[PDB]
Amino acid sequence: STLDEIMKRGTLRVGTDADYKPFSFKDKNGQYTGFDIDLAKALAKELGVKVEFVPTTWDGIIPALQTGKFDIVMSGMTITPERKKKVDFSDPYMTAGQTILVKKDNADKIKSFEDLNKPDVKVAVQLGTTSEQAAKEFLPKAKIRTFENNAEAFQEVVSGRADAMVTDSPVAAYYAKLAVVVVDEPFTHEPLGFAIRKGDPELLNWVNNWLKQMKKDGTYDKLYEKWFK
Repeated sequence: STLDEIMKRGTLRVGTDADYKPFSFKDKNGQYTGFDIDLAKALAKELGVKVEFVPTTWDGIIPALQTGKFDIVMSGMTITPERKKKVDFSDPYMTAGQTILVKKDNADKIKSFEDLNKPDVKVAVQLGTTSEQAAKEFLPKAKIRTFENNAEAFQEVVSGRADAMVTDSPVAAYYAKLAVVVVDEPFTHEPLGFAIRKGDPELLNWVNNWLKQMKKDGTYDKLYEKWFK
């Protein structure tokens, strides 16, 4: 099993996309930081081993997992049917739903999605994300502005070039640092789990028991309230 390989090697090689705030990213000087990062350190403390983050492209992070470049994937990965065909997921540690970020000035007169389905409304999204899809299917009449990252869209909604922005709930919760304000959309959400290789119940159940215990003692709630307010 990979578990024995880890406890023998003495290090937990964690594969991640070091550019997916606030789950995993770089700091002022090369080091790693994020929710999944602290979680990775916690699991590495559970194993009793050191931590080694292996930065990999989001596109080729699953084949890298399957080729044994690292033992586990922790990068806010969404559990999808297409991915469960390739890799096994652990039990959900985070729930990412669709959330709109707006200015505090517009805290009133805004109920839900349909309140922004006007053609004079300007919303911003990150290109290629599910937030873009949600902004398409639920806000078609409004102008859609796509950007490289969520920070640029956030700048656009803060400055005034955008009435709102559409992003994931953890991201929107993170950017609340407070000036703007958060509105959640009621429909459905997405599960987030860690990813390991096929045919390894030992590591899987270890991860699940460790997560269960971290939710049982309350450490997970501490780490959750730390990052997502």
